Amino acid sequence: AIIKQMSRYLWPKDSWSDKARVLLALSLLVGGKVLNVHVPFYFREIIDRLNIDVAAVGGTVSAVAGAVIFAYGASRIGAVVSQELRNAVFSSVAQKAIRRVATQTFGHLLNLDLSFHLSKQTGGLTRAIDRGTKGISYLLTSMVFHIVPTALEIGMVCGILTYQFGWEFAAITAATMAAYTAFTITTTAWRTKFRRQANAADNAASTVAVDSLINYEAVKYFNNEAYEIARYDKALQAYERSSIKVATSLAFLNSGQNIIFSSALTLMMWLGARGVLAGDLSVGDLVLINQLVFQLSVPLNFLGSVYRELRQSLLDMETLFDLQKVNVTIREAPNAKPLALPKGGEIRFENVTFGYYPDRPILRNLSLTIPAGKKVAVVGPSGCGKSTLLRLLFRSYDPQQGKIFIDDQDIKSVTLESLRKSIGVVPQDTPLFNDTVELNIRYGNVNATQEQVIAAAQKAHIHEKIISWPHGYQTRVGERGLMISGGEKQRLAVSRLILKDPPLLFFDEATSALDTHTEQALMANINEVVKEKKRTALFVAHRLRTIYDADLIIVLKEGVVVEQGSHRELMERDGVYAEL
Amino acid sequence: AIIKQMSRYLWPKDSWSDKARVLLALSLLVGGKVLNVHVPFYFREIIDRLNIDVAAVGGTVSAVAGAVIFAYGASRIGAVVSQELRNAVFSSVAQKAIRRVATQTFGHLLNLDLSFHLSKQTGGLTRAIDRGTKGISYLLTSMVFHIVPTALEIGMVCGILTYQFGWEFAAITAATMAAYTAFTITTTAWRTKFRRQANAADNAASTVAVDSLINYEAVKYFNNEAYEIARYDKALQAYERSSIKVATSLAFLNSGQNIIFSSALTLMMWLGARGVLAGDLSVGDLVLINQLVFQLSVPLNFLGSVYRELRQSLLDMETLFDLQKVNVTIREAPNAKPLALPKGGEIRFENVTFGYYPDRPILRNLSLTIPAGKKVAVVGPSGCGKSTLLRLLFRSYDPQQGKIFIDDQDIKSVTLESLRKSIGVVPQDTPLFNDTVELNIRYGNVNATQEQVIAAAQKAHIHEKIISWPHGYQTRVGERGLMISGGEKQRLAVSRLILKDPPLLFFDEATSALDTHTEQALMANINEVVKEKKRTALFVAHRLRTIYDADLIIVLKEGVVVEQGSHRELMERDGVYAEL
Repeated sequence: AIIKQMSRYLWPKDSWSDKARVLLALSLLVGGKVLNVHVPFYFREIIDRLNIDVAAVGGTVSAVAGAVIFAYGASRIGAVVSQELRNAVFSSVAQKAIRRVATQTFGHLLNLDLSFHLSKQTGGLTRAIDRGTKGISYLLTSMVFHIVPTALEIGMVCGILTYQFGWEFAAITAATMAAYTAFTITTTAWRTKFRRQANAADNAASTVAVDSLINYEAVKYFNNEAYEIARYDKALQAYERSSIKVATSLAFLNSGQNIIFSSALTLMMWLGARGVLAGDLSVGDLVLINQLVFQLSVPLNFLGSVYRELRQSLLDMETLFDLQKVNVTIREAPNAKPLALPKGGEIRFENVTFGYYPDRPILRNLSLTIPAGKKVAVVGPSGCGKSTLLRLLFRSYDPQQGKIFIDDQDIKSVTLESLRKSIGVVPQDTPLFNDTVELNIRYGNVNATQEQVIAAAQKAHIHEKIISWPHGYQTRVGERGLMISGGEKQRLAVSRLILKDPPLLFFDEATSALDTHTEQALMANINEVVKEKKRTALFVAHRLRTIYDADLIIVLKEGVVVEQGSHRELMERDGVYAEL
Repeated sequence: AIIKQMSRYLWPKDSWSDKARVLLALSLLVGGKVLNVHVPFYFREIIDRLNIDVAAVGGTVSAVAGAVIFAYGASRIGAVVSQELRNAVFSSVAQKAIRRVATQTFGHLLNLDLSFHLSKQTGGLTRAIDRGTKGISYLLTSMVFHIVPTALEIGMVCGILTYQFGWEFAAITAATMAAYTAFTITTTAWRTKFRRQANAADNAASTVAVDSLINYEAVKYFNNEAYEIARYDKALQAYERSSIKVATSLAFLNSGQNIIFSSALTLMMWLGARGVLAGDLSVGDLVLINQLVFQLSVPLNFLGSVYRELRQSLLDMETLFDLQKVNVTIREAPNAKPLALPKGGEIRFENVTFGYYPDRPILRNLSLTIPAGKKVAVVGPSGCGKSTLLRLLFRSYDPQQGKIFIDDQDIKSVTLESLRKSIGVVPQDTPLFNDTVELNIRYGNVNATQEQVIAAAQKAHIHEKIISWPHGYQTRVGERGLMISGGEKQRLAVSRLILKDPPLLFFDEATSALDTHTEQALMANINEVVKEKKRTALFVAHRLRTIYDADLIIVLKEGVVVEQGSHRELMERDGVYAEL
């Protein structure tokens, strides 16, 4: 369709060295097929040069026919070396084009907003990348390795047999190619029934075996071992009756292909023999005809798998380039200015309503104000949407109506990357990369040096903990690494937040693990990293007891701002710490 | 080794029709190779019959060379049809021999005692069966499909070229075959490094992709999308530098193979050309030499996979026939008599000590007596070994010292199948086959009819429950079926016990699900199936409250029989129902 020219006319043609390698691959393709059709010409030159009066004019080899013997051998060697060099060169080209496609699509996927990554089963995007790149691999691979060389050689053989022997040799060669391809495609589409039935019956017999070996006690308690042997034997009989059809249909495929092609070679033998006894041809031309058509029979092993797998690969290519056409719903404003970093960072909310699936809102005409340079908390019941303040103010979601101000300009008018540089985040469930502790601390600022990571782990009080690990700060940590508690994960996220050093800071349920003393220590250490450096910290916790010492408290009751105050005057609401 | 003659000389030679099919396969093998070497003989007969004075003695085709043209075509067709018919016939033979091997080994595995099935990771025996049968399949398949036809054709080609042209053509053909096989084996063993490295680098790049798409929020919070694109690009570059080595080494393999074989064909061309100008040969004999050696080049695609995979298949065959040499530790006594079924069934224990891993015993010099025709329970703390009374009295384990009597003869002297027919079992965790409810009830006596299953489900009061299921008593039940509570599983086991109808009955923790009313109903229904039919029932429960109404109670305190009695006089021990 249009997908083939979407791939082939953009990625294999981008620079000079890649275009030079594509031209090298095409020149090796045509040179290989030229040498391949020169092999039978030199073999008939051997035959017709040695078909002389031996006792009269035949002197010696390397004066009668040595040049064409060496040319037959060299053309044979060069015709396969050019195929293999063409395959190596175009595998290089296809792998580079696939790398550029996958890199661009992955960069686009990371550039899409959060709602796409929540509306997709994770790990399925990687499956789409992998199947799409294998689809591009298979379509370029079986178009340059198999289909184009075969069609070029069919064209050259029909042209040669037309030019030297007549149109009917090309007619029989083209009809042979058509009938061989039609037979192979049709009966290979027929054989997949038998292959899938044999796989299903094999799995059925193996499941009878494992279902009778799981239940071994129940087999022995009721004396049904002979019955289960009979069940296994019946399942294996039904397996072998399908493997019979697999091997029988493979026999039919192979013998039908060679019956077609041997009928071709015998008919062309008869027509060449008619030509030789008419004086037109010679006995070398018989072997020219036979070897040209037979050399067409050699590379046609691809034709079994091709017709299903280019369809599958075009589907996978369609999914990959459909991923590349997803647009982002959050638009950076044109001529957006990075601004208000040197200003005293205040965050102002005006009449914003937000909701996932906007028929039900989560925030209901909310308006708050974070004063500049101060530490402010917002609290509420577990489920009131205070976790949906990050995503609206980090601008991974957009407010449906309303405006957000950071030092008196809109966050929909600042450059998005500057806004995300200004905000610092300690999330709820801190995710750990399957990599070292050193990378999971250096992720706050990847250009920072080693002793900066040392000082940042020192500031969060985890240096003794990572020296206490066996490999030191090189420890394999994460899902497939050394498993740790959630408190150390939170403190790792804190150390990342020192390494970013942003102006504005969020701590959205930063203290939400199990043990209360751990979150008291966490609140303590984030309190010394908040103070004395003008970090306009914002806090979210469902436990107002843990954020009791804040400079300013705002409450959120069902999407509205209700009251503001201090510890004791706002401790009066429910959810008290009396049951703790 | 000895494994090859252990397989090939027993299972392919068992009956007349199988031996007739093996002889048919061997005759098709030799006939196919005879026709294959007659193809170039007829082609040189075409060449030498048309190499006449055309204007003088050449009359017409089908009087000069028509017979050998048709014989060339027919020999070509027959030489591939005989290969395909040989492959179909021997695939039939190999599948039947594999079915007999797997059936015998599965019957042996069910005939092994319980300790083997506990000392084996379940589902690994099925893996041993499957890998061993695929090993037998691959060794017979690549010995009759590939290796024996190739070695036979090499022998026939070297014999023909010796008989007609001289010993040096056979020397060059054998050296060609040796060098081609050595090169293909060596460089295919070399290429697996590159294939495995490319697979590892592909998996590394895909895991970088999924590890950066799992953590998408953390990527966006710290502005490291360009860093993760760079990480993905580095991983894909390290993948393509290994796929370069895969395709380059494949190019080296294919071009080296054809350089070897084209050097052979050119050298034999030179020697035949030397022969033609000496008067010995003719110009058809050139094509005889060329086509014989080239037809040796055709079927050698097997040689890549063969050397590793026969080693793997011999290992799998070794595991399968090692499974078949496991002996049973419980020996049926010679001249054992089935006896004491018509006697009033009493079970007598005398001074038996048992222990799993016999350095620690579980039963400590125990001796009890079950009176004939009565309902007797044994109880103790959870872990005292009352669950190890079944396995000692069903004789799935043997007592280390002591003797067991069923109506005054040893259970080590009765025929084992008669003993297991006499005992009836309701186990602790009743296992359900992944099949119908009707099979899971008919498993008590597989020869019983439908309305017997109806009456047995009626006797256990589950008929309303199975009619209440959607498919009726044909319901798919088990692990992959309609999941049910453990009480219905226990009541299913009860219905199996009606369908067996044994003389002696066990109910080892038959009532051990969650809900107490369910086990009270279970105890009630098994009490009506115990009474009024002289079933010498034995009971095990950790809850003595649920077996409080027994005719006789024996207690077990740490492997000894301590006291016997009734409900209130033995209710005095701990674990009372006061906390229930």
